[PDB]
Amino acid sequence: GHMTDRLASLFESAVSMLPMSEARSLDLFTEITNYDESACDAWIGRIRCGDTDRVTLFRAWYSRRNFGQLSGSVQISMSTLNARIAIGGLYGDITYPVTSPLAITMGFAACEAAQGNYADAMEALEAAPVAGSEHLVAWMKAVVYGAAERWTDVIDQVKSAGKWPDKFLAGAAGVAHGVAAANLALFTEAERRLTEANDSPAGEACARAIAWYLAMARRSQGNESAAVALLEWLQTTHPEPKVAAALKDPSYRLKTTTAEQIASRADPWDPGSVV
Ligand SMILES: [Sm+3]
Repeated sequence: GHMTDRLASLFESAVSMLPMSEARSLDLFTEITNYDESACDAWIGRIRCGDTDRVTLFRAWYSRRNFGQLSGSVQISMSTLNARIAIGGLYGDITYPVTSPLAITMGFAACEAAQGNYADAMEALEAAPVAGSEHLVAWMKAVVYGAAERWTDVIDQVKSAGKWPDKFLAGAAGVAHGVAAANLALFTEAERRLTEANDSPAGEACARAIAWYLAMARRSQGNESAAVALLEWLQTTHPEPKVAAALKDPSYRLKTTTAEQIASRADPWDPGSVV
């Protein structure tokens, strides 16, 4: 009624304000969600303004049946907001544009995986058909399983990646396959897959995991000068405390597991529970 008109006009203003001031747009999108917690489009607006609080992504997901309703009442396509969400998990820095509820699903699953809410992540992934986007769900499962160190389940999800349309995501999948191999002490396989994935369109987005796991594979095989060369490259290009630490200490090694060990977990989601 009166409130509908008010929220419409706040949304329209928020979108117009985006090139001028994300801070002011945020105030307006937040004013909408304060009055209507179900206003999916305004939760997405908040994400666009740099609000990636886990609750904001949860709310966008929870209100997903309202996607398009508020923006639609002022004739704005949600694609015009140019909101993006994180979907790379541990493998790389990969974002995806929020142009449909699929994006929200993927973002929510990645965020839940990061928080350790794996069943909730999986349940969101399986809540609806994916309608020509099977590879995207497989990718997100690889993210969720990887977060829980379920390396054999990662491989199950990405082993088919040669047949994916999206060559970027097929490349990312090769990184996941290589990381999973390394964590299972399949170091030669890890080196082949990570080297190939490095040539793909995902090589840059996944540069950190690619170099780290190559270095760890080389070190565990005994090839210390290769490991050091990769870690020196990392400290130059993507410096990090654990890279500095690994470069200074040759006993710094990847702790690996096996299919049998993963299967013996009292709780498959908990790498600490190996019986
Ligand atoms: Sm999170």
